[PDB]
Amino acid sequence: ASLPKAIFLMGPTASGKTALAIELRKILPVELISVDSALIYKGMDIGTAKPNAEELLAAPHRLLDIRDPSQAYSAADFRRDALAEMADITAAGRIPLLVGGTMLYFKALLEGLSPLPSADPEVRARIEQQAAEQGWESLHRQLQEVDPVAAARIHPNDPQRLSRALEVFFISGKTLTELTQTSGDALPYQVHQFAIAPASRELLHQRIEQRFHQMLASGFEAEVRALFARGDLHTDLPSIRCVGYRQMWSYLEGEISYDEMVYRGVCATRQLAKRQITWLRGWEGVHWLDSEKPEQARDEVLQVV
Amino acid sequence: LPKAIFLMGPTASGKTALAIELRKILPVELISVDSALIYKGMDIGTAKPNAEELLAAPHRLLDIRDPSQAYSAADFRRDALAEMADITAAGRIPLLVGGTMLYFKALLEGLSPLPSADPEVRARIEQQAAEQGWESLHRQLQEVDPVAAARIHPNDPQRLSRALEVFFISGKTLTELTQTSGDALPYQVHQFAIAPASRELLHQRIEQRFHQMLASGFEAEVRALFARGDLHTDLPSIRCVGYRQMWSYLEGEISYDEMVYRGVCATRQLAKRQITWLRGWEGVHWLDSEKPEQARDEVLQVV
RNA sequence: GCCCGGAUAGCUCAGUCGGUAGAGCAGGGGAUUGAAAAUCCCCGUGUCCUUGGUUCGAUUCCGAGUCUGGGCAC
RNA sequence: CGGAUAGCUCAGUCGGUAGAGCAGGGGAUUGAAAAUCCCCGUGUCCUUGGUUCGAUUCCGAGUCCGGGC
Ligand SMILES: [Ca+2]
Ligand SMILES: [Ca+2]
Ligand SMILES: [Ca+2]
Ligand SMILES: [Ca+2]
Ligand SMILES: [Ca+2]
Ligand SMILES: [Ca+2]
Ligand SMILES: [Ca+2]
Ligand SMILES: [Ca+2]
Ligand SMILES: [Ca+2]
Ligand SMILES: [Ca+2]
Ligand SMILES: [Ca+2]
Ligand SMILES: [Ca+2]
Ligand SMILES: [Ca+2]
Ligand SMILES: [Ca+2]
Ligand SMILES: [Ca+2]
Ligand SMILES: [Ca+2]
Ligand SMILES: [Ca+2]
Ligand SMILES: [Ca+2]
Ligand SMILES: [Ca+2]
Ligand SMILES: [Ca+2]
Ligand SMILES: [Ca+2]
Ligand SMILES: [Ca+2]
Repeated sequence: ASLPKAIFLMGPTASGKTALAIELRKILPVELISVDSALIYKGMDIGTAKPNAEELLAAPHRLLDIRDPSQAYSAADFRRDALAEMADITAAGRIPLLVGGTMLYFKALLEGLSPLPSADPEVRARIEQQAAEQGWESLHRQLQEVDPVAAARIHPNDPQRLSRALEVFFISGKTLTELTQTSGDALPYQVHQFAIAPASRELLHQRIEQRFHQMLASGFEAEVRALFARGDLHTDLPSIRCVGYRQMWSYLEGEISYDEMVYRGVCATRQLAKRQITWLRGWEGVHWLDSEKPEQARDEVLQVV
Repeated sequence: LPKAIFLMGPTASGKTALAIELRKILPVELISVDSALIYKGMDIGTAKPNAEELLAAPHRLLDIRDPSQAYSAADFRRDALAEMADITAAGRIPLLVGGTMLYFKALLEGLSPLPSADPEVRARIEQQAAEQGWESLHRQLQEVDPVAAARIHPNDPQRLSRALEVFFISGKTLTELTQTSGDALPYQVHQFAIAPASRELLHQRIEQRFHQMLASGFEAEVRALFARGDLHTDLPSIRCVGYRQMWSYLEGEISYDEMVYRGVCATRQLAKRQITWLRGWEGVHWLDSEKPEQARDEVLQVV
């Protein structure tokens, strides 16, 4: 049984992932899938570094523009959509090339996800209510009583995972620990994994500052103003929490100056890149490609496949 | 001589913030000194104190005029005097707060008795000037009043028109009439200027405050005024900062990004002229905007 | 020119009743199970502007100098 | 094929260190004042070589742009 093959092209923001995948498209029989939590949103184009129409004509990207910014996506939704796209592409005699910087998604796809309940807004509101009356420390104390192992790993000041560990208990009566000893299904594909990134760190920062000011001149403020104008989007939504968009949101709310927006936008982008690189340093199977050398990058992929 | 307080400062200075904190300590009644806050239904764009601030502190001379009605420094003078007389006859001290320095000037020093606007006579001067240019009218003024001709520049249509208007209605020239004076205040006044530490900080708070009001439904407000059908660019209300730019946006003359840019610029420039007024103002005590604690304390002492 | 204030970490600034210092932000490392561009954890780095006076000891109090921001004067 | 000069859009130096609008700064202010006016400039002329007493300018070469196959 020959396991079908796929390629992961990962990397930080401003690393030229999109550039290289579109070049790979010309010489390898591949179909591209976006692995990015922000490129999935309609009308969020400039700030997300979405490939434009002409780039999509030459190299179609699946899993772009499948959500309105008011709606939320998940590692799980990605996994289900990604698996289903990977079966079509394979059934057409092609090789799925998955490209993006959203590393939890790659991980969810590669090693599985344990089956668990999905979000419950009502249960989430309840927990948020109690945090506001008694602090998150009371909630972490509750988790100590029901799920000691989850309590130890999850820090008292991590609202997101604290809410998540309790939620799973409230919905099903079983603890997060209990459910996650059932393991995720591994990806039934032979996968070649690459991570392309700038030679050094000083240079990663330089390209990020450049790519931010590039966006500003591309009409980024206008894009975010349209979103801002709708009236039904708010900073608790994943899309508005995106890098660039969140700081521009403060700006449009009159909470910071233009220069403070610019400062905090770039910083958030550097902070993104840094966390993407952390994932990649601990990742297993990675072939490293040099961002500032796209020609060798292309040839290195070719001769590893 | 009964006493009074001037609290003067540029836009985005925390005037109202301080006024409401003074109202808790000294026995005092606020009077708004502002060419724009007089107008009904112009609330967001003008930085009008909200209905909550108005409950803590009553402000007089707010929302006394429909936007189709021109106010004037003389109308302010009459109303402020009449209101000071109530506050004084009621045991309290008038605290006039705001950023319209000509209005403060007229009140303290007095205006000389002249004729008011005659719109027909203004119609003829604006008609003559379109046919014969603004130099010929200036020439006309030099022939009959040399002194104002030397002071009023040929490219200043408002003051030139006014100088000629005073003569056309009266027969007496502006110089002749401005020889009689005010009518200064019969009050012992304590004058305060409240401004930020630096010009960069003032600019930055101005940008911020303008985006604040956009996000609070400023365009909807101006849409309502635009809805009416009787208001136009020659009215004092629609020439206000923010409102005038939003007016061009609503006429389809400029984009939204352009409206925002010109609005911020127009508000920076307003603030600049406001502190030009205050620099050199006699007897004024300066206060820092960013130090509200130290601010309040200096006022309490001086009085 | 005169008067007032500021000067301390890569940035904003707190503080040291005179015993040579710490917050946020930036930067570094790490965690990561249906919000992940999210949410968290851990770690840095000082001629305390210069100089003189008082002092056992001064970044701190005092004087002077320099740079910066205001006001006043033109 | 083109463009790179002020915070922004740009003009200009027949080779001798540069203006225009806008922004910005200073000023005036007598019934429209959030109005109406007046005054002032903001400089590694992208980098590097060549030619030159002198190059931002002329001529190469680099780099970034925006356009044409
Ligand atoms: Ca003055
Ligand atoms: Ca003066
Ligand atoms: Ca230093
Ligand atoms: Ca500093
Ligand atoms: Ca300090
Ligand atoms: Ca001590
Ligand atoms: Ca940090
Ligand atoms: Ca000594
Ligand atoms: Ca010393
Ligand atoms: Ca000292
Ligand atoms: Ca100064
Ligand atoms: Ca330019
Ligand atoms: Ca040119
Ligand atoms: Ca010449
Ligand atoms: Ca010049
Ligand atoms: Ca100007
Ligand atoms: Ca006068
Ligand atoms: Ca100069
Ligand atoms: Ca040269
Ligand atoms: Ca050249
Ligand atoms: Ca091209
Ligand atoms: Ca073409």
